[PDB]
Amino acid sequence: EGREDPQLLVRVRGGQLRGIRLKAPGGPVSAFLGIPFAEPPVGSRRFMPPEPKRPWSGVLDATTFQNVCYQYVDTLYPGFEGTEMWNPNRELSEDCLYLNVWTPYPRPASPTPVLIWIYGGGFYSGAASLDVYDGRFLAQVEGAVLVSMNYRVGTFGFLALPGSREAPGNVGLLDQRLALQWVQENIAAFGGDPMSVTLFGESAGAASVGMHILSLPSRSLFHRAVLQSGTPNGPWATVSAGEARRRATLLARLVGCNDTELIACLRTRPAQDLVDHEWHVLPQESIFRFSFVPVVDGDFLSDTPEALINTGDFQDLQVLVGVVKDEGSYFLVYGVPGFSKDNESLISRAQFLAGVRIGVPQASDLAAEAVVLHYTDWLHPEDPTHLRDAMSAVVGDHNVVCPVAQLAGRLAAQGARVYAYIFEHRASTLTWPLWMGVPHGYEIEFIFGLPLDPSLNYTTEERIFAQRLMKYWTNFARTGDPNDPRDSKSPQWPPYTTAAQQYVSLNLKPLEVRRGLRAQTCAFWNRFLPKLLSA
Repeated sequence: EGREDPQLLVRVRGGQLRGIRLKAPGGPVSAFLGIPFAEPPVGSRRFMPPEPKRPWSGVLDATTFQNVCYQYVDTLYPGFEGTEMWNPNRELSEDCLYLNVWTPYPRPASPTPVLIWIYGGGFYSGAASLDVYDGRFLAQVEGAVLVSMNYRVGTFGFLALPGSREAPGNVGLLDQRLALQWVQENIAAFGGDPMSVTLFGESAGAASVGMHILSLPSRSLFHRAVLQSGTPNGPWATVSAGEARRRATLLARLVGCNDTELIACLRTRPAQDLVDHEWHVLPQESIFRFSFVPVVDGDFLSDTPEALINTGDFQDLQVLVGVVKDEGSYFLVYGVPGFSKDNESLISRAQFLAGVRIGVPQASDLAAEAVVLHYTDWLHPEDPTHLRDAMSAVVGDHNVVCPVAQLAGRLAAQGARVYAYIFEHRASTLTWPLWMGVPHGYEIEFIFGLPLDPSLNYTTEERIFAQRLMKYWTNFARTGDPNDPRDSKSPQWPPYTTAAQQYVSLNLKPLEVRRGLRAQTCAFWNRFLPKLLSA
């Protein structure tokens, strides 16, 4: 050193780091990219829990993003930003357990509240290095310390032979946990306040956050949580041990493979063989289902999330939860016949029935009939436009909106302070068709404040809008309350409650309060469908 920027040199438990000065719109920020937090989970380590990173010597360079965890890459719409922005932007590798830190520049003098981002991607994809997760805006504008980690996805992160020692399951959640511990031990070196840590994630990220809420050893590692468009409860976020055992042994067969022998065989397989086959192990033709997800092991998760939220004590928990306007549309074009991004996707009644079997793969015939009867517009039963929109609402309601409504409810009834939103603004820059509305994932760029970057062609109102969202999020992280304690000229955001069920709309207009998160329809999914299914 001596010739370097003295504000970029930091020591953590594993050694010395050199960060980087980044340009944000309103000034510079500090970035420490690709910090290892675990021993590479490679070779004999594959499928195993993460082991803490052993200290290194010299100054570890932390100026660039590290490898993305080995994963399936979606190639439905090539060169189409719509799906590309989610694709891995660094080299695929099993050596991928690294994390990233953004702080103000120079680093804060007093302890600053920390936000930890946990990306989604169906538990089979995702990376912390994507542009939409860029932490420079929250750090520069709100003065936040923002942390994000890679965790193992797909088989590498979630293949389980429940009970075995070599593939216990949930190791991707354990990766996340190890990084939360790393933050607890090391974040103060950056001016971060270990005693004010807020988790936030979207979709499988949000489900992940929920697992941590529900898993005791994770609870000491954070104080508040934001779940965007995902919950630990619901149809997709977990599988039973039996079902996970099934998929794991099926996949083993598909690649040419006593638990020990089976796992050892799997470990000799190229990463790409596992990826090439992971999608072939699902029990039905479906959308919004994923082969390798968290398992109810009776360890990380001692019971089903459903049980744990019904009987949990959430006294000291502040939670912010929400959905986008059109949770269902995005998935339709991938797996349901008749739907496309390239046309208006007007479907027939026949395709609607077929779509319901795919979107509710676990449904008996009677259950699927109830879904169809509930969602049919009996004044216009054959109308292509309603049917298309109904299909979207079926998928979005079953998978996100109702699980979220259930989660908000159970948590509130049991001590948690809960805030709920519905995000309703469609980005002016959006490359999907109008009929898809505001799809899954497209609020993220606003919360991270990308519209503050002038080169991105957002509208001025979209700039002002992103700034509000950043304040809601950072206020909530600071205090457990989205509301600005001073500015009372702005409408207030009420806690969500079982009694009143209030949540706010997030769009270009000032906050507006509403009551009931699809209450009537969610009574169907949350209270009735279970009973009808088991009978």
